[PDB]
Order: sequence, then structure tokens, then C-alpha cells
Amino acid sequence: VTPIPLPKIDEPEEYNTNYILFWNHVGLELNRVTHTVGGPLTGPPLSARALGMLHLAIHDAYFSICPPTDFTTFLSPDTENAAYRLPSPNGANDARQAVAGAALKMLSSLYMKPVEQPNPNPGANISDNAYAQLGLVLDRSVLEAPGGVDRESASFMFGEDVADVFFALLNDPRGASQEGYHPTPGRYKFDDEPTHPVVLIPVDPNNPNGPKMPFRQYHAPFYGKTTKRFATQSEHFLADPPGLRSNADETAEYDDAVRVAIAMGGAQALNSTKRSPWQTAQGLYWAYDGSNLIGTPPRFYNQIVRRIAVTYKKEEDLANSEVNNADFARLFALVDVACTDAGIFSWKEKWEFEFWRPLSGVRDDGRPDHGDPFWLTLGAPATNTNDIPFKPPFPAYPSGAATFGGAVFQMVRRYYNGRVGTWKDDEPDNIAIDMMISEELNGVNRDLRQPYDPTAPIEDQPGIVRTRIVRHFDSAWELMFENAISRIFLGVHWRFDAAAARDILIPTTTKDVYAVDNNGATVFQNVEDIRYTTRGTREDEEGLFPIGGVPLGIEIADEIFNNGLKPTPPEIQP
Ligand code: VO4
Repeated sequence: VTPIPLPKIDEPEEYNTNYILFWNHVGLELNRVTHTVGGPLTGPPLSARALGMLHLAIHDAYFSICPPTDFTTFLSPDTENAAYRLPSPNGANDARQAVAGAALKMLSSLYMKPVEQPNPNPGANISDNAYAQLGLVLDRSVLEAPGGVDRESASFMFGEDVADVFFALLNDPRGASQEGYHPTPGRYKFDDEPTHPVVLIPVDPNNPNGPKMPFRQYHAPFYGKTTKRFATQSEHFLADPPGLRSNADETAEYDDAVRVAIAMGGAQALNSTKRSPWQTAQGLYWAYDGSNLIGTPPRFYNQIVRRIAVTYKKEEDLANSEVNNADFARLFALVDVACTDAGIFSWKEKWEFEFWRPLSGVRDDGRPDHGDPFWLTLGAPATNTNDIPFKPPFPAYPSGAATFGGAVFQMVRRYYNGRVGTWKDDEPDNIAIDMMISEELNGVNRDLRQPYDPTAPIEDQPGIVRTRIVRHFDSAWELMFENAISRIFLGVHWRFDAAAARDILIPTTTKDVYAVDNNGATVFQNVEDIRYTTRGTREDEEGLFPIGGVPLGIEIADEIFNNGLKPTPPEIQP
């Protein structure tokens, strides 16, 4: 197969001289490649899970050889339960090779062709080319690994054993299974996307030009309720969204949300769209919608975290500093585990409520003075492709990206508190970064005139180039905020999918109705003023629960960090 020419990453080449960062990078490369060829572990929740598994293996492999002081390994060597028992180094003392072994074994197990039975049903959809393309990435990473790879070393072999334990423990082969699920139409109810109601997929993936068959995808409807959690110590729930169950009476919030959805997330040339050019940029910047050569949101969050890590590293030598290695190893384990669990819980709630997307809500509203039967959103950008392909659909509430961001950035905050500065766990931090470029707006990627050619580099393919925008952020609190609201600008999520409207919008004298500027564009509170404290009720449970994905993510990250990254007790696993 012809190797896919991957575009250059906007990041200092010095980063990959550190082996921890190098392996994180390989995981990121596999993420973007798998979404380009349609391989395994695609979609938001599962792509996050792969990174969580990769980093847990690296974490325990490294720390087994170089024991930490203020914490321990995820699994222990003395665990009576064999499934949770970590292997012994027994002489192995080369952390570099141990990490290499863990990373390579995990990634290979995750992306290899499931010949061992799983080929049927599960893998029966992924082409052999998809597997070959992924194999290529793994093959060249071995050649690029700083310090080389020695598969004959006891240390490498030890890393491999660590990976085997984690893979056997946390891999969910049936992850995105939709077998048996069917939408339950009605008001507020999720259903097939009116702009992409069906997909024509080949009967034989290895014969893409042969007969096709209509298919209706539903992205992982059972994953959230049945999959094994990583480090969360309890179940997390959200308040009922406006219009459903206990909050069925919040019609003022719902109606105003529809109003805002139309003005802020409609297609650019619609007379009803009030979103500014700058807000459109903010919307695209955080997208990462499983596009060709781009991948999913977890990949971008990792790109951002890489810069933060290097920017605030304790020692200057990226290559030979054990302090830096331990630092990066611990940080990424925490960040990616939180990302994995955020994906589990956002998906659980998504499919629990089955709340419809703004597109369907506005079109099927039914009230002449509220809806727009012909409304169109700016939508999630279909980057490096000539059309808007069918992307696996899933409910709106809560926003997956909002949740991912909440967990990832709150984790970064908890981890760097006292070091970069000092702040309350629920107040803005000072973790600033600059020269942060999104692959959605990097002056290289584009919207093609013809179908993507996997044999040619992106710059040689005709299309409209995405403007290059270099950003600077004042804090992780800001990153978290913008990442969440960008979804409103895209028109893919309701305001409450991100967080409680009262916590992010400017209120008026009318309850549940928020302010807009001269142009009719919604006004947001200053990032420094934002506090996610507004809560709501649940019909099935007593108490007050958070509203939206950001609060959920923060809640998840705080719990994992407070417990010091400990395995979810098996007694509470599904
Ligand atoms: O990925 V959302 O679920 O944030 O569109």
C-alpha cells in the first residue's frame, strides 16, 4: 500500500527528543491516520480510551523501574487479583526501553488486525489497507525512537508484559456496538440527522468499488453504561436538560436556547446568522471532528498539553532529564485517564437522555414563530475532503468536547497548582501559552475541490486553504471555556450542552433570556468571572446535579486527582 503522506505538525522538533513525548506523538499519529483510513478506535470516546491505555502502560512501566515518591503505580505487583497484578522488573533497569516496550505492545495490540476471532463482526468492516497504513506508522516510529528500540532487552520485554496486563484489563472490543438500538422519535428526541440520514457503505470493505448497502450508524449507544471505567470512584450524573423530565417546565430556557442556536450557529450566508467572523474562527479552531489527517478532539487536547508540559518543565534538557520524564509520564497518565473517563460519562448521559441536536430541534420545532424548517448550521468542518461526509451520529446533551475539555484542563490545573502559580480549584489559573496553532486553521489544511487523494500530500491537492491563526491563551480556564462555546458557534450543541446558561451568558431582566449586542449576537461573561456553580434536578434521583459537559468534566478530573489516580474498584464496575 502507498504510505499516506502526513503533513507536518506545528510544534518545535525538540519535543520528540524526549521519549515520553515521542510515544505520545506516535499515539497521536495513529489517531489521525485511523480516522483517515477508517481503521479501529475511531470516534470521540474510543479514541480517548486508546490514549488512556497507552499512557497507563507507559506510566506503570516507567515508574516500576524508577519508583515515585509522592504517589505509586496504577496497579501493584502484590495485587492478589491477577487481573490487576503488575509484573515485576526483576533486574530490568532501562526505563527508556521499558517505556518503548509498553508503548509498542499496547499500540500494536490496539491497532493490529484482530485475526484472533475478533476479525468476524467486530473487525468485519475495516479494510486490510486500513490495517496496513497503521502498521506503517508503527514501523517507522521504531526507526525514529530517540535512543533506538532494543526488542531483545529485558527492559523492553518487561514493558511488553506491563502492556499485556493493561490491554487485557481495559480493552473493550465491542465498544461502538449499536446492535439492537433504534431511535425513539418524538419531541426532544434524537434521531437520524436530516442532512445525513443514511450512508452507502460497501458490502465488502476490501472491495470499496463494488456493491454498497444503505446503513444507519449510531455511535456507541451502549458503551457508557457497560464499559469498564478507568479511575473514577463513583458514577456521575447531570441535571435533566430543559424540556425533559423534571425540567420539562423550563420552556423559557428552551425557547431562548433555540433563539441563540439560530443566531450563533447558522450557516454563514443565512440572513438569520449573527455570528461574527472572529466567532466563526473560534468555532473551527476547536473542531477536530474526525477529519482526514486531523483526527478527533482528544488529539488536539494532547497537542495543547504537550506545549504546556514543555513550557512549564522543571529542567531544560528534554532529552536526558529524568525529572522531565517522570513529570511528563505522570501528567499524561492523569490527563488521558481523565479524558477516557470523561468520554465514558458524557456518552452514558448522552444516550440516557437522547436529547436532539439543534439542527433537528429548530427544523422540527413546529411553532411557525420559533422554528425554521429549512435551517442549516455552520456545522462541524469536513476538513481535507470535498464534501460533508456522513459522520456517526449521537445525542446532544451533554457536549462530548465540553466534557473532554473540562476533565483535561481541570486536571492540568490541579497538577500545576502551586507550581505555575496558586489558585483556588474552582477559580481561574495563570497557565498561559502562546503560538498555539490548530490544524483546522493552520494555512495548510483545506476544503478540497475533489475527493481526498491518500497518495498525495495535502498541499498538492486543489482546495480552499484554511487561514493560519496563531493563538495565545491566558489560562487553562480560558481554553476550557472557549473549547466548550465553540460548539455553539458551530451550531452542533445547545448552550446547556456546554454548561448552565446562567454561568456563561449575560443575563437580562427577563429570567432565562440572555443579552445580545447591537448585531443580535449573544454576549458571554468574562472568562475570569465564570464559575460553574448553577445546578439542576433529576427526575430519577434526589439532589442537585451539574448542568452541561464542562461541570461534568471538572467533577470527574477532581475525583481522579483526589484519589491519586487509583483503579475504579471492580465492585462498582458495570
Ligand atoms: O462532540 V459534541 O458531542 O461536543 O458535538
